[PDB]
Amino acid sequence: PNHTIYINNLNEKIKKDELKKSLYAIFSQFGQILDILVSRSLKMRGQAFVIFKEVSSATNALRSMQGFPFYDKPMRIQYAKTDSD
Amino acid sequence: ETRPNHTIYINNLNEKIKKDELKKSLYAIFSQFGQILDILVSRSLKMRGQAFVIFKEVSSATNALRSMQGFPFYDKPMRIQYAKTDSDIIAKMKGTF
Amino acid sequence: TRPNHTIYINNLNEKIKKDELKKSLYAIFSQFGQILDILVSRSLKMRGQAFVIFKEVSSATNALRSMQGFPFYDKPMRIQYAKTDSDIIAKMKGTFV
Amino acid sequence: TRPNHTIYINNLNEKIKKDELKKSLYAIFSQFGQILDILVSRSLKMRGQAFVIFKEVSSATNALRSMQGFPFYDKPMRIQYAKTDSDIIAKMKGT
RNA sequence: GGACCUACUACGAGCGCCAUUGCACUCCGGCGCCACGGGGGGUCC
RNA sequence: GGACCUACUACGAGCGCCAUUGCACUCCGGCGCCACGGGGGGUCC
Ligand SMILES: [Cu+2]
Ligand SMILES: [Cu+2]
Repeated sequence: PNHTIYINNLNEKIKKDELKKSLYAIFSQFGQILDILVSRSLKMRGQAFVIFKEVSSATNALRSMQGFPFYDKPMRIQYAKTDSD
Repeated sequence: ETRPNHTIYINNLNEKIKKDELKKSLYAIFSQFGQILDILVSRSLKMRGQAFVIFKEVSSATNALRSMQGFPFYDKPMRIQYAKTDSDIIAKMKGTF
Repeated sequence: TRPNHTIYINNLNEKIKKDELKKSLYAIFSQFGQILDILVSRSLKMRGQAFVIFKEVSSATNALRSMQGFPFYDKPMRIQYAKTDSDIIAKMKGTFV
Repeated sequence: TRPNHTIYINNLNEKIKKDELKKSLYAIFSQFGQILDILVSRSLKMRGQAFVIFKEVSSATNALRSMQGFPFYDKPMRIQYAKTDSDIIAKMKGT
């Protein structure tokens, strides 16, 4: 149950800056977001981390937006293995 | 109200968002329902918060209205209707895109 | 008519039991907001009718927008705003339960 | 991943009774054609999930096509084609 | 088998809490409470 | 400083292909094509 949530199976064809703002459009409803980091690197291409201020927010986001088709690709959300700053 | 058009009219959108972000962010959510032709956005920030999403088939518009209704988009739940008939083009020609 | 918080649904599948129908309607209309009651007409002359009563008018409007003509039990339901004060007058006269 | 006769639904509202869910799904998916069975298990492994078995794949295709992401009991369902065939389907074909 | 009872028992049903996003078609996650129902026990017809 | 050009250079921005389902919080997978932009290089008013 980390604050940060780990999203993968994202549409890799989307630019990093566009993707960041597109994710904020959906996850802003759940609470205060601090940052959304997206690497378009080979190691972390279809992936993103969304950091919520409260754990209630991250839980509600994982609860609700699981399997949501994002750019026609359904997102796979997990709790992050490690805690964020 | 309206009849099943292939275009849907979205309003009650967050006016604080730039036009470029909104067009692209709407595509992120509504692309799942089918092929999108255009995404038109009210060009007046004073009275913005409106948008048109033009689908190829009416099936896409219908399914989109059912599912994404009341969806919190930028923490504001959007209000989706069927667009009036051939009205998506009227505002495009008249310059509100 | 005028935007009521209650919506009047008719053209319902008559073969369906009252208990199943109420619960199946709740399955679809819960997304639009909080539902107070779901009234179903147990009359033979005035059969195939139902009332879904919402807390907020915003909920009923989105429901009419989206679920209009929705094939429910293979029969497309036809939604209108309830005529003002009809639901209660129906709940009193027992025609709806 | 390929047009199966059954569709696999998950992200269902777990609080709903098995028979209510079975009947509520039939209320929605009967429009697409004749349904053979709707399998529902409220067990830890298979809860929040359902299988809808159609006679024709055309019905199943239209069902995934139309009702995808549809909020059912305020929870939007996520529809897939089933991986395997259903046992009732298998006998028709024999496998 | 009816009617009032009970220093007993959560078995059904019914509420909530936690956990689970899981591809099945040989039951079956874990708690807390419990209207009505069972099981035991007692007093009459 | 304007106008047309380059046996040159993919530095941006923009397209596609193959491969990858990967848990981060300094950084970088491989090709092919390139509108419009820069860098270098010329002929002119
Ligand atoms: Cu007893
Ligand atoms: Cu140059």
